[PDB]
Amino acid sequence: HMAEFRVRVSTGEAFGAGTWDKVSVSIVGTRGESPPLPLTAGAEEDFQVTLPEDVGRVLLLRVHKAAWFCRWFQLTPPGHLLFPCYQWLEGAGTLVLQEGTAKVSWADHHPVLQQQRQEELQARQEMYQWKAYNPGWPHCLDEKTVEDLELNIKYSTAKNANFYLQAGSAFAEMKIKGLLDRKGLWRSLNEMKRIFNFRRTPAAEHAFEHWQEDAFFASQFLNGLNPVLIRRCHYLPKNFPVTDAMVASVLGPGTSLQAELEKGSLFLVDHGILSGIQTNVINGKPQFSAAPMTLLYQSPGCGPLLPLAIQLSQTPGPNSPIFLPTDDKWDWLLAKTWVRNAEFSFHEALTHLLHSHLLPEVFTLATLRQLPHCHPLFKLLIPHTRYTLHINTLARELLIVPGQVVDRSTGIGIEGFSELIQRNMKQLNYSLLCLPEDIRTRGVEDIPGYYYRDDGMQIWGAVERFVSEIIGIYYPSDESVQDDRELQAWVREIFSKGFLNQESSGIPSSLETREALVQYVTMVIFTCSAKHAAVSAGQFDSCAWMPNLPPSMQLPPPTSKGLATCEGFIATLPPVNATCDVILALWLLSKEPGDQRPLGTYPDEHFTEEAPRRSIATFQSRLAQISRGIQERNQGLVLPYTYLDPPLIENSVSI
Amino acid sequence: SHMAEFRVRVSTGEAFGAGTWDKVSVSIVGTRGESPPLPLDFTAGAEEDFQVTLPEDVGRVLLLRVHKAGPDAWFCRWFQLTPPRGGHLLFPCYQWLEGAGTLVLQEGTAKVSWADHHPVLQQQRQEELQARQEMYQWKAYNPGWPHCLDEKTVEDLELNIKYSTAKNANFYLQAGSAFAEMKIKGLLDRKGLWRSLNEMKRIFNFRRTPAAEHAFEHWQEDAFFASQFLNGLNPVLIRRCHYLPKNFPVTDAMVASVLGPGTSLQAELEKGSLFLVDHGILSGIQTNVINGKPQFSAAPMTLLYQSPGCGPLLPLAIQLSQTPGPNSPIFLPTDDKWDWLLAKTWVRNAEFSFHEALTHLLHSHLLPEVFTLATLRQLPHCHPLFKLLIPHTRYTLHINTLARELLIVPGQVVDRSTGIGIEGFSELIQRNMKQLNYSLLCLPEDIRTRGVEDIPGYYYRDDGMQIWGAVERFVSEIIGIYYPSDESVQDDRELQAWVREIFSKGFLNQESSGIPSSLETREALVQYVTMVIFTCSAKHAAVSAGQFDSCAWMPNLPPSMQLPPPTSKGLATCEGFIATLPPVNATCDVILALWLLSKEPGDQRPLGTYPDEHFTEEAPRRSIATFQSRLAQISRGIQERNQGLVLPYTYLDPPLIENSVSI
Ligand SMILES: Cc1ccc(CSc2ncn(-c3ccccc3)n2)cc1
Ligand SMILES: Cc1ccc(CSc2ncn(-c3ccccc3)n2)cc1
Ligand SMILES: [Mn+2]
Ligand SMILES: [Mn+2]
Repeated sequence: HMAEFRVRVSTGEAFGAGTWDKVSVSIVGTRGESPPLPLTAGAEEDFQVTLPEDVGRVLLLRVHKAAWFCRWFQLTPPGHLLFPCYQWLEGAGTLVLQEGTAKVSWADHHPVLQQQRQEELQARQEMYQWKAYNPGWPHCLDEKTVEDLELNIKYSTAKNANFYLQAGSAFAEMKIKGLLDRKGLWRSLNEMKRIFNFRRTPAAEHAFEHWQEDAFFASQFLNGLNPVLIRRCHYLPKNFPVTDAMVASVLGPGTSLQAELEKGSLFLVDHGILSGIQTNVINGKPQFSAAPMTLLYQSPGCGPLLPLAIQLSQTPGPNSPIFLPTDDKWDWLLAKTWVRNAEFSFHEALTHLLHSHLLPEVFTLATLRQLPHCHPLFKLLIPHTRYTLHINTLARELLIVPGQVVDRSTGIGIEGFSELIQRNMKQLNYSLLCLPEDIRTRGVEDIPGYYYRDDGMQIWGAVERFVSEIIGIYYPSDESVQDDRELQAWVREIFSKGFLNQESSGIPSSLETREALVQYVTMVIFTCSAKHAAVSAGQFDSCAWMPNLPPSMQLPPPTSKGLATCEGFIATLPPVNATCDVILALWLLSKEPGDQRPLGTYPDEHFTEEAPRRSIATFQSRLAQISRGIQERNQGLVLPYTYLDPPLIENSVSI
Repeated sequence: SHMAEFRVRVSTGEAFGAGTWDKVSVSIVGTRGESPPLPLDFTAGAEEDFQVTLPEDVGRVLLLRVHKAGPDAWFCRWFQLTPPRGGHLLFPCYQWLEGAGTLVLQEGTAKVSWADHHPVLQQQRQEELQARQEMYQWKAYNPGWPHCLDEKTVEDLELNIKYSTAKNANFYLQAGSAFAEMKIKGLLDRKGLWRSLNEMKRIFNFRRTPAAEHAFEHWQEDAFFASQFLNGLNPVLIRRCHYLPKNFPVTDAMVASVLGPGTSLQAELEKGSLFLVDHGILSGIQTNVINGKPQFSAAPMTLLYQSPGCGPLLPLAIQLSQTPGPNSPIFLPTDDKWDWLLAKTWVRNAEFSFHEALTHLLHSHLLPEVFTLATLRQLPHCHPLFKLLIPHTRYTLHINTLARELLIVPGQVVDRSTGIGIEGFSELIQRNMKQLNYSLLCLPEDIRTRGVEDIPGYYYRDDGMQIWGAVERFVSEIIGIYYPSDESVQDDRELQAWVREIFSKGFLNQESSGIPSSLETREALVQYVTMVIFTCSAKHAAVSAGQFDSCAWMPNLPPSMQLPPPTSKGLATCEGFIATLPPVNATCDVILALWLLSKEPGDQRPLGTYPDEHFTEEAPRRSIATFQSRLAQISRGIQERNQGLVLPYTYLDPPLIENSVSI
């Protein structure tokens, strides 16, 4: 009853993907199990093997080891069966692999495969465990050091070398110039240009030149570091008491303020969440924050969005002036940079960290814990989780720990960041995580020049259509979705570990329809790729000119108008060493250091079936069409929005 | 009316930023009074002549006043005043002119206080000396420690003693990359034991030298463990044994294996073939707590035997405690591999504490800083001793304030990653101050005191005595130029004051030190200045160059131990070897620090290289050129000797020895 197969093995092209250890392979069939059979990087050599007995239909492929990065196996019966791996093998350890054809739990009921799914999941759950990092926070990976991470989720040796090779020179450049050891104020606004001797960019250059333009201050809520906040005002908030006399200049004697509310041209940026937030100490001095509201007016006939009024405090009264554009330059300019400072604290804590990094990590951890290697959802999602656990543990290990940059140079400090995350978690909402629902809800479907909306809506449509073709392949009905016990346990873990079982969040705790499943997968894949890129790519473009994005403030918000001066303004801005401490951090975290794979590109061919590959080719094609329409729209913009060009978007959160 | 026409040539340092757009002018002061400040109506590296006439006749020039106008920093190197109908006057400077002030320069001709009795030149010294005293002051950093510069931050230092911009660039680029690479990896945050001895080879992925590799390949060898006491990082401890110490009892039976039946152990004491390495100063020292785990240290004693006919130096016995007894086993090369190995790693651990606090820190950083701070305060710019010593102090004050600011503060490598910790370092220095003596600072007496003059394979001694001889013959030539007699030395009040401050602020007026508080002979001054020079250059280099080479393999130089030394034989295991070893984050933090401390980060000027022309007269210049060629001859013998050595000794190669302690 002897049997023989041809074994093809493909090792990784990465540094040290090959070993010198011996490798055996067992073959599990429908009849029985085969005895262990003994067999550099980028190698694609074949092997010969003779089963002492035929095990019938091929069910599992076990690969014992005597690290080694395997890509895929290929066995040949007396026909071809691909066993995609794309994992690491360290020391002695066996790896069980099902065939590449994606399989839901109900798809194959033979007992050897069901028992294998659970075993792998029982292992992944002991391998990747949750921890309560902080009260009110999403749960995270329960590891302390990147030295505690497995090779499969660890940062690539090449990519790591890129990151610590750049941070060394970038830190070395700034410390040599004394900028990291000046604990006092900037000599002048003129001296803040020295930052451009460190790193330069046409976006940063544009930010410095148009810094004082109300149209540039008002367009950054649409196309800047944090464009999610802007929402249309149905009414003027009671907290913000603006009058016609305040805006008669910008609006002119033609229209009224209510008359603009009814047209839908009045908009609002509300940083109220920073109200009463705990502040940090920098160089022994107290650091302050505002809780600003800014009124914005959209000009008639596709004109510029213009600000109308700024109230730094969330409490109305005589000691919280409503600064206007018509006010003295230093009063109006000061009010604007208090908002820009409000944007910084809000963006880095919530928009970037809470939504872009913590939520993507919850998606990743639940994917490894609940979806086995052969599940279609795993193959679809796993490339959008790459490196996300490494970059987070790296963040809890290097960024928000006492004595680090958040503690050293932020006006909110680690305390403030945690409180904002705890506060913002309780208002989290499914709509704001679904781009089309978010922009319908905020009432910003109609405002012009909103390139983050235009591009996202484009990218959201492509992913949703890709996801649907994939869900349509493997899920024939709603009943098939409801019966996927692994899928349901995946959404539940996310709802509890990530969203803390909050009902007001509206995040589904279960998926009952294919449409709901498509929507849910799109949101995950989107926030792991396009969403992070749109809030991360322009960090240095926004802070390089420090007044554009101040990380801290050293004087309380002004209680009266007619008091700000050049000297007081500079006095209020952060110190030098803290200015550069953040700028250096934001520069390192604005681009992928190395080994970057663009949205839609899946070199790890987990999908081996013809139907999924056809869907990937179509997805990739559509993304190219979007990238060309963006390049066409940017041809005529003084400042082109490039944060959502698919080619410059990363598959997962790795930076 | 008398009109004076002078040709004024000025050289600007080519250091970046050394040029200035400030309007600089000069004023000449001579026997016939001072002149009106005359402006020169300057880029880095450029030399430029100027022509400006004095309103009156100034007589024979005495001083040159350099004036700068009103925030830039200009580095002047030298002025040159050429009067009409010939003549030359060279005013060496080599200082950063910062802000808006004036420098008072004397002619290059070196002057002892008694050399010129002119009243304006005498007043120039006192005013200069007074400014140096207000500028550089003393402070008691810690009881029992040497006094040091009273500056808190490196950002408070003056540019003249600050690190060179080019140097700051090289060092910070290297320190940035190194620290960033280890921090990003998570090596500085990984608490817990090493997985194995193989995982410790990961260090060589971070950095690697042929010396460090040799320490790994031969780590377990007895001949290599012993040879490190002669040619290693801490080569100043081994001494001859007149008798075996009573506290550490070794019997013929114990060592009969190595010595063989041909000779008794008392016969080897008479033959001078027995040596001892005593780490007793660690006994009862305070330990540190690393990652919440109590750390340990020993106070071992190593008995070493010198094989005849230029045979390898091999260890006879290691006692890990100063108190002998049942719980102080005397380990022998016949014990189990984990026992003998574990014993030797404790000695390696003892070697680390002793070297970094006493050898490298106290002896090669704190005393150099004393010598530096005394010549700044007591020897004026025109003094011959100033000219001779000033290059051997370059950057010492910056690096030492950097140390107290970045190295010995709580939450630094000594605090977090050292088994002894800050307290144990201060305790060691406080203890070692009492044993300090003149004989251990002068290499000839040192090697003779320890009786290590005849031991073979002792490259630190061979090269040291060569370098000491060249520095003394060179020091003797400069001293012979400017002091004609012994009363010349006694008459030099600035000199006697200089030596007086060192004995007080540096040795704490300890009579046991044997350090001169006065200098009566010019033979004694030659010996004193030679000692000062050597300590600043060759001493530090020898103990500094091989820091990473010795600690790359963590077992070879582990910085802390996590278990007490064993009280019994036969209880050692591979598993217990790793358990006792220091944690990973403690390991990589020390290796990162030693890597950055082992070499000069650019801006290197070797022993004998004096780019700044302080000595203008021909006589001192001929001694320098002679001293430089004698050094090159020494360097050539070392290359010839190293040609036939597997592990060459390179730490005392003059070309590789810095003029001053700057790393
Ligand atoms: C002032 C300031 C600076 C930084 C941030 C970071 S937000 C984020 N997300 C991931 N990060 C990371 C990954 C890897 C290593 C370090 C950090 N950082 C917010 C605010
Ligand atoms: C582990 C250890 C213990 C003690 C010593 C004393 S030597 C010294 N002197 C100045 N150092 C320095 C200054 C600034 C930044 C780094 C180092 N290091 C060295 C190494
Ligand atoms: Mn990011
Ligand atoms: Mn040193």
